[PDB]
Formats: sequence, structure tokens, C-alpha cells
Amino acid sequence: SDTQEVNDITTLATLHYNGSTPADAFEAEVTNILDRLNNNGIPINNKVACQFIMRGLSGEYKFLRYARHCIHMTVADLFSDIHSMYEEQQ
Amino acid sequence: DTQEVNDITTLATLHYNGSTPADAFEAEVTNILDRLNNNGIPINNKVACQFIMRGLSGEYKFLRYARHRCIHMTVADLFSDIHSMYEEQQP
Repeated sequence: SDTQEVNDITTLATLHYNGSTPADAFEAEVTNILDRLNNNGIPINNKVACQFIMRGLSGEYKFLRYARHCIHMTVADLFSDIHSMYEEQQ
Repeated sequence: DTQEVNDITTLATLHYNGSTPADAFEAEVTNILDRLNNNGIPINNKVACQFIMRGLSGEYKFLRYARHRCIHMTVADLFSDIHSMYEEQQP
């Protein structure tokens, strides 16, 4: 709590996702972290946030990284794709 | 175009135990904090100090023990202590 920023940044920098947990829940936790960082004066823009998320994608989700080498893609757009892929894996 | 991600990753994974010059450590940490700021991500004194302290090992861990909740310590103050310790370690 004293170290909220450091912990949130660390989490953002070490994200891993390959569809082993629900896409919704992953999305919710990443949104929460991005929102809290912003509220604590550390602005993570769409590009930087997308890069942190993309770099943690493994399994089939790595192909989303390969596909979006996408100028002006939003977190929302990336999360849409992730959810789509997750739904297809069920 | 991944400069911010790289710089934040560096900041989050710092390591210093006196095996390299304190000056060089300080220079690289300053460089990263400056470049982040220039790329619209200012990192305040507290957060910067926490990242540096967390990376201290060997005898430098004792600086973290002494200062973990040292309210309103500056990066400059922390760097001073690290440099002092380094100078004392030199033969």
C-alpha cells in the first residue's frame, strides 16, 4: 500500500496470459492496475499498456502479438481480441 | 518504440551489490528516470527510491533496512549513501 506503485508496475511488467484463466478476470485485473497507476500519478498510455500486455501473451495468444507489431490500437481493442480468442478456445 | 516498457522493466529489476562502480549505477538509474520523464511517465522520489532500495543486495541491503520507511528521503540522498558505502568498500 506504501508500495502500491512499485507492486503495480512490477505486475504490469511481468504479466503472463495463455488462456488458462478467464479472459474477463485477466482483463479486470489489468484494468484495475492501469487505473490505480493513473490514480497514483503514473500514466500508462494505450501503447505502453498494450506492449506490456502483448509481451506476456503465450500459447495461441502470442499470435495476437505477432499481428499487432497496429498504430493507435487501444487496450480495449486488444482485450476484445483476447476475449474473442478465449471464447473460441472453449 | 518500446523505450518506456524497457525503461520501466529496468527500473523494476534493478540490482546493485557493489560489484560495479556506484557512479555507473547512479548514472544509469538517473538516465532511466530522466528518459521516462521525457516520455511522459514521471516517477516521483518515493517510488524511485523504493525501486532502488529493492534492488540493493550484499551489504547494500542494510541501507534498505535503515531507510525502507525513511519519509522524504530523496534519490540524491540515497545515491549519496550508496556512494559512501562503495567508497568504504574499496581497498
